[PDB]
Amino acid sequence: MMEKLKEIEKVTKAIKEKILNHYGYIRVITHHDTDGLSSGGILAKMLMRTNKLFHLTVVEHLSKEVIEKLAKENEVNKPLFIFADMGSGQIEEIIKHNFNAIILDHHPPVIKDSFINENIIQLNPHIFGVDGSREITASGVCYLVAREFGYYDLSVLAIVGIIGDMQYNPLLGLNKFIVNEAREYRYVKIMNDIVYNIYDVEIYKAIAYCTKPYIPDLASEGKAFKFLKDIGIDPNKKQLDDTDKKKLLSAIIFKYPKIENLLIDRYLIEHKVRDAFLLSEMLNAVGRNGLFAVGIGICLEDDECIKIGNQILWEYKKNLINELKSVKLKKLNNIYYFEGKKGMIGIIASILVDDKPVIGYHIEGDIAKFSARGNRDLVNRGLNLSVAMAVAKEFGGNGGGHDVASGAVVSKDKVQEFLKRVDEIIGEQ
Ligand SMILES: [Mn+2]
Ligand SMILES: [Mn+2]
Repeated sequence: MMEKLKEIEKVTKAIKEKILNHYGYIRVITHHDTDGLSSGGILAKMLMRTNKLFHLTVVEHLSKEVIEKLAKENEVNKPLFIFADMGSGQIEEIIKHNFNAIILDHHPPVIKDSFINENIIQLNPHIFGVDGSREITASGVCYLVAREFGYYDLSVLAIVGIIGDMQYNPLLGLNKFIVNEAREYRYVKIMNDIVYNIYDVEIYKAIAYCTKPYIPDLASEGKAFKFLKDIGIDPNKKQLDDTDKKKLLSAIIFKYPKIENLLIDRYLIEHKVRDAFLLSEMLNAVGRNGLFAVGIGICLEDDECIKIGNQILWEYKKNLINELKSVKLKKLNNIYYFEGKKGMIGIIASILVDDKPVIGYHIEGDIAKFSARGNRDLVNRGLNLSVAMAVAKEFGGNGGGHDVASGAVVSKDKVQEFLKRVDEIIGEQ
């Protein structure tokens, strides 16, 4: 059990008092990812209810350049700064420039102290042994502050961040605590359901652009429409009922045998976007596109911001199916590999995993960047991609971490030799 929360609650009561007693400008810096926008929304709602006007800025990276610019505004009547999914790692520069500052972070800390001089407070649950890799997100840290004011309804946005940062399989620690609070206070219903019911669009559209999972023989409106018609589902239906689910699963198992991946615990939230999965996806797509303020408007439930969000999400999903259909996969005994576009190799690699591991790579300058990916059924059968990718050391290179995700870097001239060798090291099956 978590007496770690009692230790958390000491810092939250202080953050509350620091906000309640601050009568000047308040300045909120947050990130463009789902965890950042969610954090933005929770913070926005918390501060409006506490009668604080504030200026919200969304930032890609919190670099030295950006701290300096933020700092040039700290001479002119110094605002309280609230850093969201960031600040713990750049704290030395924040202390230097003498910001009146609150850091709400879950990235690994540089200073394992909550109270850093008068007028800096860092809430980073690593300091209490939580783990921002698996048990808490920024949305969640921001929610832990919101609770001190009695704003349990902001838990809905906390859950969006949990899904954003991929900390919902499995749901551990504080994240588990937050979801249970949201359920206790009636702001989320959790129910097992087929993945296609997340999108509240026509089922054939839900199936065609779905990448969780990506079933390639169904990845176009035509094929998905044919497939649904041939087994008696109204393809323009927006929710599959229990009878439809059976007909769908019964038939799809021939094209996609791992039925269990089509069934998901759905978070149904008290938010105009009724599905936390859908909201997470929407927020990520407006963030990818630099529509940060629209992002904040989706969190605040603006009808037009949501219409924009829906349009951008479905554009994003079409482009992603187009990029997947264009990958030239190459078989190699134990492994598929592909050459791909800078920034895309990892996300593509994880979507293309069925039976065997998948290594994507980009050739930039003198160097080849690999991203190797697998699944739980692959680690259970003996797979660790960390040891596989480490074989880069044999080619003058370096090789990455984790049993499913891992990367590597090798000279462009040694690609075919490296992949050959990573393939052999998957004798561990
Ligand atoms: Mn994050
Ligand atoms: Mn982030």
